[PDB]
Amino acid sequence: MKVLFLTANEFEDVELIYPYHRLKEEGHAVYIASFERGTITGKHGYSVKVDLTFDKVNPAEFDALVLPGGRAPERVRLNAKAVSIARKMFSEGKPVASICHGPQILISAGVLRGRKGTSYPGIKDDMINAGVEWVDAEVVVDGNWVSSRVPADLYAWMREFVKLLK
Amino acid sequence: MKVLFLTANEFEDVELIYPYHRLKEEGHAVYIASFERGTITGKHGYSVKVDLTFDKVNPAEFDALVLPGGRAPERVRLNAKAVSIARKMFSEGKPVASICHGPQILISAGVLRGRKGTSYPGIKDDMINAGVEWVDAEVVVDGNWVSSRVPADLYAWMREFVKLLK
Amino acid sequence: MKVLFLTANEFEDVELIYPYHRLKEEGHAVYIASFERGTITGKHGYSVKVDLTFDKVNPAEFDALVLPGGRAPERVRLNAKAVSIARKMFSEGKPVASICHGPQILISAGVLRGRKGTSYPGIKDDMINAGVEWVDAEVVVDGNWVSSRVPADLYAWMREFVKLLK
Amino acid sequence: MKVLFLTANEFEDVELIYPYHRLKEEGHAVYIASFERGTITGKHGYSVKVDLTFDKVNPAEFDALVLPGGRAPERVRLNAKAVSIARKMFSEGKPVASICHGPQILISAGVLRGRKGTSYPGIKDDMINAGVEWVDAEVVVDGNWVSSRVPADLYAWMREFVKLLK
Amino acid sequence: MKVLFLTANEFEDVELIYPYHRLKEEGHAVYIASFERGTITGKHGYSVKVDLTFDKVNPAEFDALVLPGGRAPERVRLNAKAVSIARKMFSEGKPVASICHGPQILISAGVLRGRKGTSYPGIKDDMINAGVEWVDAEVVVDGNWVSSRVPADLYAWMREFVKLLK
Amino acid sequence: MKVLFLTANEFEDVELIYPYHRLKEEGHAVYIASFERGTITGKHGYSVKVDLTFDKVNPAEFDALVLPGGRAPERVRLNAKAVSIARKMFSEGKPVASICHGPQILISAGVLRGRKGTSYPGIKDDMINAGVEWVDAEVVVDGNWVSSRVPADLYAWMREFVKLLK
Repeated sequence: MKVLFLTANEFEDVELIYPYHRLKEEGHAVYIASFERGTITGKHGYSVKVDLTFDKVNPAEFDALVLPGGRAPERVRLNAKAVSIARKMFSEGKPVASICHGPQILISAGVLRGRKGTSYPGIKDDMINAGVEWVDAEVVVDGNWVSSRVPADLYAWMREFVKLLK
Repeated sequence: MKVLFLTANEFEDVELIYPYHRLKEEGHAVYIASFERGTITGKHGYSVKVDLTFDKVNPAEFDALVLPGGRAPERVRLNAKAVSIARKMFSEGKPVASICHGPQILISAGVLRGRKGTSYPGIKDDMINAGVEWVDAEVVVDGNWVSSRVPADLYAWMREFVKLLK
Repeated sequence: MKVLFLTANEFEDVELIYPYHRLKEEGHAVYIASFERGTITGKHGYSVKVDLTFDKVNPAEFDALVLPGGRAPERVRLNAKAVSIARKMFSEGKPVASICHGPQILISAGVLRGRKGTSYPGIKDDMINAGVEWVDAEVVVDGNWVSSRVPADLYAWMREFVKLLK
Repeated sequence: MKVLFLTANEFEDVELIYPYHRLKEEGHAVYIASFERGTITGKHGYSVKVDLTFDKVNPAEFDALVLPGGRAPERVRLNAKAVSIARKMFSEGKPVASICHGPQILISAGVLRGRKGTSYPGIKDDMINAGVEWVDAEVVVDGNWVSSRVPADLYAWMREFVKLLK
Repeated sequence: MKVLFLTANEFEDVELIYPYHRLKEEGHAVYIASFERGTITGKHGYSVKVDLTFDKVNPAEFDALVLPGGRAPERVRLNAKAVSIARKMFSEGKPVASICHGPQILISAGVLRGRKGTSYPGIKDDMINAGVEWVDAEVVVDGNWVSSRVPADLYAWMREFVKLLK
Repeated sequence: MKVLFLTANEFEDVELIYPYHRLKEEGHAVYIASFERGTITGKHGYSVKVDLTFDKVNPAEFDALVLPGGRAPERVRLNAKAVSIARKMFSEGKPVASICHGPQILISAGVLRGRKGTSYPGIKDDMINAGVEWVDAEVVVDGNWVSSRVPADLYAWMREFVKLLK
């Protein structure tokens, strides 16, 4: 499968790097999309190369979506093209994985009312106001939506997600 | 007047320090409340002393409330006592000043339905979902609630808040 | 009024940002002058844009002068044009505000003989040797010269300087 | 299985965190051993809790061994007990994964003569002088010994190691 | 000889470490005095152990004095016991080496009027107001006083100083 | 004499700066060689200018060689030209000083079999496997080869090296 990541500077480093490698283990192709080509740098100083910009993404060409956390989702969610990608892929029923602040992008896409999931506890009230049935669990599977809360949850986050790509 | 600040580590430094001194200039008493007595440190490394904890605050004893930004509001808003302080003071009509991520504490208080205000743009969708009529202005006055967006609005933010304390 | 700031990289961040906004509140125009156009960054990482260089400043065009601290005054004071600006404005009776290491620029201007003021305590011996009657107070007003010591004096520093601009 | 990590301060953060979670996903128990109980911190600032000290480790009680990289291996390899843990588990045929600087501990254990593997290229000449047949590949499997070079190899590293624990 | 250093946190690292080792090469005993026992840390993060506090120094027991730069001299020069040590040793004619901001301590001792020397150029006007004949040179020898300006001067600074201890 | 340094980014700052100045004191010329012209930066933030790149170095034109430590030796030792510079000067009997990780370049040059010396203890087993008789001492002199372990050894390191250039 082709797996797309939406992110930017100040991503939470391990929430990007862990799924990136865990999905390559399975043989999937992984793509990093951001505002500009070049490199982006995490909160803790790991740098990754950007594969394409939001403007060049055709959502039809990707099979699954990963939304890491950090401070990056508060900037990505103000980009109409990035929010449009997540709206389309989530509403088409493609697998979507989010963790920590990552679902702020789905809040802004307007796709979450009635869905069941989790997030960083610091934004649970915002999830609830977007209509989420919010659950305090290390991983929640709701149809195509796999969500987790914090870096401690990584093992469970990707355990469930990889099942949906098989 | 006795002006109370609700904050914690990783406050945005100038959004705490600027209103602290601007209000001291007017002769008001300023108190920093947080989780624990001691010092708290800002995103940029400035330190300040905590006057009292959230448990020891009696909202009746204070006349106004200031909610600086940074990352601290996402922690504060998870503390039931801190949120109750903000609920009582805001709903009793006492003047409340908020900037950048500050109003996340008011979202969790449940007091923003049908009110008008602003915030850091990265959380404008969460403000709208809480019931806020969201405005892109350097300062917004809506009764007792004075709201601003970013550090560049500091001059206008306190210009309007100072008037409500006369 | 047109208020001029003389500064450079490694300014003490709140000693620039606090008077910048406090004076904007009053409706004054504030200009940052430095060695080169662009941005300058403070000790704690805040950045601000340079409005004009020292070479393009005509002291006749400005009404007041602010000299923040940090490590920048030790560089500024070596620039003959920056020192000449401070000499002319201070000796023409225009209001001048200085804090922490700020008055090092006035020492090099040669205009402090027999004047009364304060500074960061770590340079009080250099103030005395320049001819200053040195006072340990949160703010000192001596004609046109308003002087303070450390960031904890900000509220009193601008309280007194604002009066001279009315 | 019970999986043991030998490490210390200044480990390469993702070379510890990634196998940690990848092996919890399979249901294995994971134990971090270092010099002292408490927490250790990686080169990039992530912190993990130490489960037991080197002195308390009985190699017989553990089924597999992971040696992450960073600078920590140059300090671990000076601790005679830690080197004997590695020596015992490796020579008993138990699965051992090493990456980047990790195999420096195995050099010091004296168990690599005639074996085949890789490492951070910066220490390849030291691997060769310890008797290793050194290969430039993203992962090498030599019996019980799974070796990789750098953080970009993580996906392949644990892909092969996980097979040996089934 | 017994060589005494007066310093504190935020010394310029190489201006302390270079003379420390250069003087041990010759067989002299070197002692670090500061406010408190324990360790002090330079601007660039090197740490050194403090041998004794200002309170325990008997100036008669030391043969020569070294004053490194950094931000530390602005704190040391406010300590009456530290300034007293430098006053006594310099006025008794013992060898004294200073660099960069180091002579701020001698300014405060009141021993420099009529002497010839150099400093960091940023404080040359303060040297002049203390009565120094100020010279722009990599090293100046004036009787017992060897002075230099910046880290680039280290080689010449200690070349001349070691001659005075022979 | 003309003295050559082989190094790169992330050198141990004082292991380069101290021999640099100590050898200028004697009147020797000193040249920094690295991968690219411009500046390189040490682990602690000090910057030095690169005089020439490895490709332009003719070993015949230089009389002595210094190998500082840090992480830079693990990158320099992968550059075939830099290793051949070290190999040529060392085997021609020219004076060579190494400290901490520095001798990793000499391991890769193949010139240490049967020689006597020291290093950072963290790589002593690698020195032993390269054929060195490894000694725990602050300085070792083996013909043209002066070796030390750590920054605390600087005084002794250059004390012995300076003798070989007279």
